[PDB]
Amino acid sequence: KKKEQLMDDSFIGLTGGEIFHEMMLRHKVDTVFGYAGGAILPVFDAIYNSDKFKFVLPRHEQGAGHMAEGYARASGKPGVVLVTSGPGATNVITPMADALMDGVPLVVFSGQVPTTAIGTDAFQEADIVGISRSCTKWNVMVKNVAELPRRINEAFEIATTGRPGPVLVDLPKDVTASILRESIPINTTLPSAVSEFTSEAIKRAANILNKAKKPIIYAGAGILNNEQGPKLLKELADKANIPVTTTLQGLGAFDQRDPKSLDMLGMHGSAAANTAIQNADCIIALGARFDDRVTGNISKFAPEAKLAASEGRGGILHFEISPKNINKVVEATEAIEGDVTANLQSFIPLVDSIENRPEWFNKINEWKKKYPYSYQLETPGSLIKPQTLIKEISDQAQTYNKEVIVTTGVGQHQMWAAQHFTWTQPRTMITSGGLGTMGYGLPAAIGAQVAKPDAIVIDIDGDASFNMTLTELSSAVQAGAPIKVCVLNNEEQGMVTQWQSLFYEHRYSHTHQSNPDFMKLAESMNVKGIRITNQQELKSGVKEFLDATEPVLLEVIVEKKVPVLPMVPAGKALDDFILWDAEVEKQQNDLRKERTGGKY
Amino acid sequence: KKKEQLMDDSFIGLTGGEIFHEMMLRHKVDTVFGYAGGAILPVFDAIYNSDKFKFVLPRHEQGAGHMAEGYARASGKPGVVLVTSGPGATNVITPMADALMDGVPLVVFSGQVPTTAIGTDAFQEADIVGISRSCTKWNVMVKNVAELPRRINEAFEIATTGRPGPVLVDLPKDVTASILRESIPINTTLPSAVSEFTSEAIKRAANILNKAKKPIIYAGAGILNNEQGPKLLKELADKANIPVTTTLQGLGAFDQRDPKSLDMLGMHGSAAANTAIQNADCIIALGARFDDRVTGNISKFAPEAKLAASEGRGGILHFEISPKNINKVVEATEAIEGDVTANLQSFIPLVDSIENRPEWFNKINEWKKKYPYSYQLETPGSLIKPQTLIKEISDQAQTYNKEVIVTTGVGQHQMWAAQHFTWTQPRTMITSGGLGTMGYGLPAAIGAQVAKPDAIVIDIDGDASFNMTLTELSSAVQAGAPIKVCVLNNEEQGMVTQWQSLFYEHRYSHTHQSNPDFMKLAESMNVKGIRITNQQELKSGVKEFLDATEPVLLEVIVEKKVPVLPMVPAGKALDDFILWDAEVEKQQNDLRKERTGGKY
Amino acid sequence: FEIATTGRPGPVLVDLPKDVTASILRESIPINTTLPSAVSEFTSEAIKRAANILNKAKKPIIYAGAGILNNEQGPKLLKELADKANIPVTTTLQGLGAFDQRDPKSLDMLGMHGSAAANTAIQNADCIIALGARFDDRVTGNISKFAPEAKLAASEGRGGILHFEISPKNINKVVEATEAIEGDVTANLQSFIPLVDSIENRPEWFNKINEWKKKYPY
Ligand SMILES: Cc1cc2nc3c(=O)[nH]c(=O)nc-3n(C[C@H](O)[C@H](O)[C@H](O)COP(=O)(O)OP(=O)(O)OC[C@H]3O[C@@H](n4cnc5c(N)ncnc54)[C@H](O)[C@@H]3O)c2cc1C
Ligand SMILES: Cc1cc2nc3c(=O)[nH]c(=O)nc-3n(C[C@H](O)[C@H](O)[C@H](O)COP(=O)(O)OP(=O)(O)OC[C@H]3O[C@@H](n4cnc5c(N)ncnc54)[C@H](O)[C@@H]3O)c2cc1C
Ligand SMILES: Cc1cc2nc3c(=O)[nH]c(=O)nc-3n(C[C@H](O)[C@H](O)[C@H](O)COP(=O)(O)OP(=O)(O)OC[C@H]3O[C@@H](n4cnc5c(N)ncnc54)[C@H](O)[C@@H]3O)c2cc1C
Ligand SMILES: Cc1ncc(Cn2c(C)c(CCOP(=O)(O)OP(=O)(O)O)sc2=O)c(N)n1
Ligand SMILES: Cc1ncc(Cn2c(C)c(CCOP(=O)(O)OP(=O)(O)O)sc2=O)c(N)n1
Ligand SMILES: COc1cc(OC)n2nc(S(=O)(=O)Nc3c(Cl)ccc(C)c3Cl)nc2n1
Ligand SMILES: COc1cc(OC)n2nc(S(=O)(=O)Nc3c(Cl)ccc(C)c3Cl)nc2n1
Ligand SMILES: [K+]
Ligand SMILES: [K+]
Ligand SMILES: [Mg+2]
Ligand SMILES: [Mg+2]
Repeated sequence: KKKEQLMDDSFIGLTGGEIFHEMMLRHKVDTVFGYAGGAILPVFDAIYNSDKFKFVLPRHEQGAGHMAEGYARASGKPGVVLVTSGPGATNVITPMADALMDGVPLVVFSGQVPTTAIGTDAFQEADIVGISRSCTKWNVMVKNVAELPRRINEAFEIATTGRPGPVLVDLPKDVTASILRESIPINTTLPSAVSEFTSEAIKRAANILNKAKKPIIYAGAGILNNEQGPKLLKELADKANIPVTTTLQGLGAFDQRDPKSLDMLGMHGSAAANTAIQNADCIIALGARFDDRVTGNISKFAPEAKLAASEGRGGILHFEISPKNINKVVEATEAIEGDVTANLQSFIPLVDSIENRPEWFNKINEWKKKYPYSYQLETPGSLIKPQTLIKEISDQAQTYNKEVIVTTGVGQHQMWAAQHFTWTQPRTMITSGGLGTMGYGLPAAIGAQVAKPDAIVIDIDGDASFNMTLTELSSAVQAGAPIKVCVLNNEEQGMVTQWQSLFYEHRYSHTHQSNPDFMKLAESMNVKGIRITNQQELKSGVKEFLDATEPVLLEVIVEKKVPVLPMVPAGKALDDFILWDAEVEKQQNDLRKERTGGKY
Repeated sequence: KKKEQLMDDSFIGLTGGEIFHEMMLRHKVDTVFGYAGGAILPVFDAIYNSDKFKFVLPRHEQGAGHMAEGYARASGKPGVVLVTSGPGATNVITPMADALMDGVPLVVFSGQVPTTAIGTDAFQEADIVGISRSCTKWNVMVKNVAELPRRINEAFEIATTGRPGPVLVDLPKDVTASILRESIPINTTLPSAVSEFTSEAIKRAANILNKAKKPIIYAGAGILNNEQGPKLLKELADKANIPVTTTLQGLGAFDQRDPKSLDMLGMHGSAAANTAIQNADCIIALGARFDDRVTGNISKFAPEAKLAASEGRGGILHFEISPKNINKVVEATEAIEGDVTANLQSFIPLVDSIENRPEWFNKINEWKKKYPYSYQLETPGSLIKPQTLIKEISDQAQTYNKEVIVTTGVGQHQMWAAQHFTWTQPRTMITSGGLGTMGYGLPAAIGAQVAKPDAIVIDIDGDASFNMTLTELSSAVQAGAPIKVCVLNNEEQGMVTQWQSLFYEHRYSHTHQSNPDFMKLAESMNVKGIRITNQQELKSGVKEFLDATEPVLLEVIVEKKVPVLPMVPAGKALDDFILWDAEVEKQQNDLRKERTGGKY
Repeated sequence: FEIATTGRPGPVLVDLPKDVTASILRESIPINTTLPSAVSEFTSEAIKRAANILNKAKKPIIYAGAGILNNEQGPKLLKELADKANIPVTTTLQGLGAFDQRDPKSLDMLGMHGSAAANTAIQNADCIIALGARFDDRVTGNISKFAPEAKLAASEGRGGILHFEISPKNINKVVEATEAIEGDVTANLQSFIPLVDSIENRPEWFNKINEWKKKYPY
């Protein structure tokens, strides 16, 4: 009777592949990134010429993975990856580890050899469940077609709840080829208050903030996981009159044009932001995990907030969805567990409205003034400075009546992009932060461009980073993704040569990879190519770059052996930073010249 | 007293990095493949401008991994990889899994975050020991500099003994930066009979072979792991008058010009070889693991040898170094554990010399005659057939007074290379067999070319495979490796479209990746480019290809939608194969044309 | 409960954090989670093939294990098969009680400490019907020398090993099955037996068996 109402037979007669297809539809998947192979053919046959989602074909499964990541961060939806067994699956390991570190909802479907062949070292067999265990929230191997819809639901649910992250679902070929012959629980054929412990924590947190004389908001990626996040962040900052700093992954969560913006904090963050957090009596941590790039020397981190906590007049208020990241690095004075945006809705009305903080904002404005992102400007005849390039792109990009999304590679160009872009909108900085994967920039841009077809998507890339995955240029063309790749060509692994200049007496050990001709490369890939070689080409070259309505590769020759500053050296407190100094740079240039015999 | 003789203080005062450097020397490492990064900088500083080995810089760590694999298979030495933490390390996972499946001695050294930061989700931290566990023979994280020499010795020993395979050694930054302050056991500062159970097995095996009327040697990669291997294989085949078939990985272990050669067996192997092994009363398995590509339907494999075993007049004699692979797939009548070459030295003198086997070799010669690698020849106006291309390359390559080493990508081109090359020398087929990694061809060739600077090294590649890792072209130039890349451009994932033609009614689901302009690509990479577009350019184009003394990319336009034959379909016995038939191919072409509306 | 009781039964562990078991459910849950819970023609064809092999056998033996006990009808169908095709039955240690040892067709327990009659019979049988038993190393003795007559018969297409096994992991793990019949042994016996020819007598085979039983008491 009611048993017929709780069981569903609508999938009976379908192959596992066809069931996969139907479940993608029910999960509102509109894009799949993948690459075919023997073990996953039953699924590829099922999705053949599907009009239900766009399929994006990379040149390499790592490309699929990073594309799905870019897609996920741009769209707020899970990025879906479909690959074959063996090397198809192991090729997604770096994107999976990447997604885990950066909290990216990734759902990876990997073909697998038939169940009858597992553990025999079969053709193209990898133990992907074993291998991917450490770099996924969760994984599973489907053992029969009857449980396939359930595993799919489970995968999407886990990927998108708590701290978002990657999941892998292993699909044996005989399972996806097999036909469902039995009815299954109808709940498996479909996708899907505040605890007073937390409610009391929130009230307690509000009382702490209402005492604060030097508050600061420390906002991260978590605030981006809800569309109302940035709005409520602004509402809080406005109401209680609080300066806001963000992590690298929080960039765009707060309007940096706002006077209350302290810009990015951390190792390569603003000295103003770093100074402010070191002197704040109350730190409001909104969806940020106190990563070691942000805290500096942990024992010396946030001295004023720890003092205030001990004296019952401040401390750290940590709004965090994942209990694992609460009290992992720094002790929270109050832990507010759950979605930061939801908890802010309860928090803000308990927070007293504050008109002015003369003394605090006097310090903040003074710090902002004395700590700009200073660097050595161009001189007559010199190459374009990489910092100036970023400014040019940022200024000209904001000119179009389109959303602007930025992805990056990893290295100096990445930090300069973070520093010198003006960040104003959520989900516009798409960068590999936790794992820091070189090669991320181009495929992430393709994924973001597919998520946001009407956006300007700029990959600010390094020459060494771009080399990692440049084959995916063909993928952009085939996908119809008019991405804009800007290669900051300093002909070096800049971030490593900076460390080698600094700590290894200018011994540049294998940090200069030879580059292809990027213009002939672009041409070979059927992509528009622009090369900027001198200061006088900067403005017009960047305009042509942004005006392009097709995929375009811009190469910019930029100054070499230029350090990213400010810098908080490892072991040092956040407010014990190295600032840019003109004479210091001159001396460093002379020293480098002498030690390398004029080679660098 | 003697304590001073057993302890060594010669490393005291050295950093972990410097100790690493010294241990590479002591392990006679002459080549390192790697890519720098923060966590591994102390090691890179130590090997800075080292004249003790050649350093090879890829564009991607996967490149380093596959290069090291190519190097190892060409040289018989372990391939050494040096990468940084996080993504540097996870990027070597596919090469590691590749090396495990193909028994390749790979020693991977990965930088790691400081010991003080492990398990904190630190900057660029991956659990590479956890991740790589399933795809290494063994791995370890060094915890202090005092144990670094021991772990290094242990790594090389494990990688190169038993069945060779990949090992990973994780190197925390603070360990490699730290200085050895204490003396260490002198045995750790240096690198490094037959059981009568085996001796009796050998005698028993000889008696079985001396009864055999239809013997066959089934030779694999294991015979290549000793320089005397091929010689002793030949000695055995000559003495007892035995036809020889090899696996894909055994290609070159036996002179295929020899009348006793049955060529390659298996799914895409010769129908003559497959027929012979199905009818043999005694199978001598020499360093081969009865992979599922070779056995066909296991329950129907080697019927005559199983019958002979049951009747005490034959069976399977398995010479295998790894106990795990003895009796894993098929029951060995006699298991001869240990190095196949060493055991052959004992085996052969117990084997009776045999002049003639009229009846057996009559069958073999008849099978060889009726089962050539037939295919549809070129017709006027048609594109070059991929099989003909391979023949041309093989014929012209054998013309030079240089060793010729072949690497491949994965797909149809790979099997056609295997089939249509004439294999005569050991360690000349370097191909991804167990994992089957597309993208392997180019970096493997670079590694092989570095191992063998005076060899002609040809990467027979697919267009889709080549796309995976084509960025490593720059790496070949920078390394001074004059590799010869031949892209068989059928503008398709040929091996997948073959399965889709065959099993999915010509539904080509996402199996046509767009290709770059390979000639402009080569130009952008500073590599010589040659394009062959028609039959009349084949000979002269291949000559120019082989005559080149610089890195060169040859693109050949070849016929599309051509199946690799013969084929043993999954589920079928080895002697239940599909043969090429002209009329059948014509009908298949018409059917494909009709179903795809003339598109394919 | 589902995993513990399906396939080959086995242990499962469910870890219950104190704050979870102390916590109170505040939200509705899928109603399917509040409640507990044909034959593939690949197997159907295997069964038919197995029957044809047994119908050729001149020296059959049933090798019955714990699996036959996992269904209440198991022992009944085992007896029905043994009676119909006139087959001597040996069991593992874990199969003890699956077959009435008072029955003349009982060979008692086989293996390291099993009856020499049972061990002799299985070594000389041309067809071995493995019913819910996993060919453990206490049972097979030297694996390479195990069941010589059944391997010979298989090679000659007149016998071999018919393995009724619910867990694919244990199929072809130790010895090659001539025919693998995947699934519940009792359910598959219901299909198997009617395809099996009824046999009145096996004079020569049962003469050996009775002689072995007589010369090999405990
Ligand atoms: C070369 C390089 C240099 C770098 N230098 C810097 C630097 O100077 N400054 C800097 O900031 N970063 C830097 N990083 C990046 C740094 O390593 C981290 O990736 C970054 O700081 C993490 O930012 P995050 O905490 O906001 O994001 P995440 O790492 O994603 O952490 C977000 C936190 O919020 C939680 N969360 C997620 N969703 C929610 C929700 N809905 N509600 C509540 N909580 C939620 C998560 O569980 C997590 O704890 C650098 C990276 C590279 C490659
Ligand atoms: C598209 C594709 C199609 C393929 N089709 C075929 C095909 O048709 N035919 C074919 O043969 N292959 C084919 N393969 C390759 C196949 O998957 C295996 O990789 C290959 O057959 C394994 O060959 P092998 O056993 O000789 O080498 P290995 O896999 O390396 O095994 C060697 C064995 O020898 C042992 N051994 C190693 N060293 C020693 C020693 N010193 N002494 C004794 N023993 C030792 C090893 O432990 C191991 O058991 C194909 C691959 C691909 C990608
Ligand atoms: C000191 C000592 C001495 C021993 N000596 C002997 C000896 O001489 N002889 C002997 O027999 N044992 C001996 N053993 C026991 C031996 O080690 C094994 O435990 C025993 O032989 C296994 O019997 P089994 O295969 O029937 O049961 P199991 O180990 O439980 O295996 C049952 C098989 O049937 C399968 N199965 C389960 N349910 C079903 C189903 N519904 N349908 C189909 N298949 C199913 C299972 O997956 C499994 O493969 C000894 C043990 C000890 C401690
Ligand atoms: C895959 C990988 N390998 C190595 C590193 C280590 N690494 C390396 C080698 C960097 C140099 C990047 O060079 P680039 O040209 O892309 O950028 P810049 O010159 O602007 O710094 S940055 C960095 O963190 C990494 N992050 N990712
Ligand atoms: C990294 C990876 N992804 C997917 C596969 C699956 N796969 C795919 C997609 C093949 C087609 C290879 O295309 P190709 O152009 O390189 O070669 P051919 O056209 O000559 O077959 S072959 C093969 O096994 C694989 N082996 N490796
Ligand atoms: C699409 O390209 C290819 C190439 C191919 O062999 C070279 N195969 N082989 C197949 S299969 O039928 O044998 N299935 C299969 C696979 Cl994928 C891995 C392991 C095992 C044991 C099996 Cl049974 N499917 C394939 N697809
Ligand atoms: C060479 O390029 C770079 C770039 C860089 O930060 C962006 N760093 N940071 C460093 S470090 O001194 O802080 N060491 C370090 C590393 Cl690598 C990972 C994790 C932790 C906790 C530490 Cl302590 N070394 C670096 N090298
Ligand atoms: K900024
Ligand atoms: K050949
Ligand atoms: Mg650079
Ligand atoms: Mg191709």
